[PDB]
Amino acid sequence: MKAIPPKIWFETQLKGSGLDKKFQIDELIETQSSVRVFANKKYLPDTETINEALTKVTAVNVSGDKSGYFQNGLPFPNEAGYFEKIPVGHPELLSPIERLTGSKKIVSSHSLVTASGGYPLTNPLLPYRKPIRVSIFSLAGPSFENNYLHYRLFLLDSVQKIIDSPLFSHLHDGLPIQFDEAKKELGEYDTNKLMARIRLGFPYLARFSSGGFYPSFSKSNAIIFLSEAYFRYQLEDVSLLLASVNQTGKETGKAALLKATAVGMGFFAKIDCGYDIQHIIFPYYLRAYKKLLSEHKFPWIAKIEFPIFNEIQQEQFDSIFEDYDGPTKVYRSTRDVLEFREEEIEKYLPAAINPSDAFALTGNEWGYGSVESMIGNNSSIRFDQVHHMNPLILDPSHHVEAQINKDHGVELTVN
Ligand SMILES: Nc1ncnc2c1ncn2[C@@H]1O[C@H](COP(=O)(O)OP(=O)(O)OC[C@H]2O[C@H](O)[C@H](O)[C@@H]2O)[C@@H](O)[C@H]1O
Repeated sequence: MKAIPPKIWFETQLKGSGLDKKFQIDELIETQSSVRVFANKKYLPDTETINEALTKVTAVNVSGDKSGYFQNGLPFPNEAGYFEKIPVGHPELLSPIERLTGSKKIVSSHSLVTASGGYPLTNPLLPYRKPIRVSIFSLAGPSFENNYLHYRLFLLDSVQKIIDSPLFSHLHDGLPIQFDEAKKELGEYDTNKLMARIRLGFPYLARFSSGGFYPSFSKSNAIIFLSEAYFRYQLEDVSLLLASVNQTGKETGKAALLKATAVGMGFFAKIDCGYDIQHIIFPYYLRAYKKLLSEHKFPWIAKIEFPIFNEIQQEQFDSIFEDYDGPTKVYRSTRDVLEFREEEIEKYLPAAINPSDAFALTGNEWGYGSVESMIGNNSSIRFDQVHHMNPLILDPSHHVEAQINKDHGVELTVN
């Protein structure tokens, strides 16, 4: 098996997919032109930092680095821990920490969309009579699929007994940092105002200092979830997103109908790939929207529709927003992220979150294996948001620097 050149490899998948044949050149000039990269200053300070996060990635990646392909087309090795051991400054690939910081960007494009649906298998693929254009905002939520990404920010266990993470210090300011000190501040109790133990149903989630999770009854090896750190992280992600979408609404003179996909609540929510913690983290994702929308004016966001299909999240959403009277209209649906009506497309900017991967090319899998891959097959995003096809994504002209204040207001600087 011979490594083929990355750009040629990509163009091959495009012809095998039939995506090369779905759009005309005149439109793709427009969609590719509309690409923007909203980067958080604190983590992506330079044009060099940004372009590295956009490019030093695998082509296809699932199961938290267990399976996939590099950009040259070759499969992932069989040595486990390979990607855990990628160092900062590797010639071609992001380290774990660079994957955490590289997550603090949003890549948008006003992309053509030819169908809605296709994932999951129960959600039928529906062609649009005429292709519409949706402003697709790619954001990589926290991943918990392995133990060396956002696990090391938000969980305390006796294997990595304390966090140890500069450049993310602010997330823990006031919060405990060591496991057994964390045990003792909680003492007799399971939750406090900054952290909580995890229970999927009735028993607790614990990790052997071997490595390996098991259901023990909150004894010495019960893991503790750093709730407040996670919420502070979400406020950064959601701040950036609302600002990005607002600024795009303004620049097009239309208010957005934003499809607020449940970023992070699917594959990324399964510790290892078995233990679903979605029911624990989703409230903080919603409260991030609640707090920011209550505290800031977004004249260019008409509505935010939350696609929510799970009974728990539906009741969680109704709880968290019962109280909410911010100006921006908020509501939940069971409508596919990419499905809009004609009336909605005429009145508003159609906007959607692409729940993406900070360590694979935009679109990721080429089947209908995820929300992103589904978007990857129903739109021009693989043309608009992949440097192999659209080098404008590496142009500093197309970058937007974002500063997030202590009030979480965001100042956007073109160049
Ligand atoms: N048709 C749909 N429309 C809108 N929302 C949906 C739909 N289907 C599911 N959801 C909701 O969207 C939520 C998350 O869907 P996921 O695809 O797992 O996104 P992630 O952020 O957890 O994982 C990102 C990784 O997975 C990809 O491979 C990336 O390349 C990354 O590798 C689901 O739980 C549903 O509630």
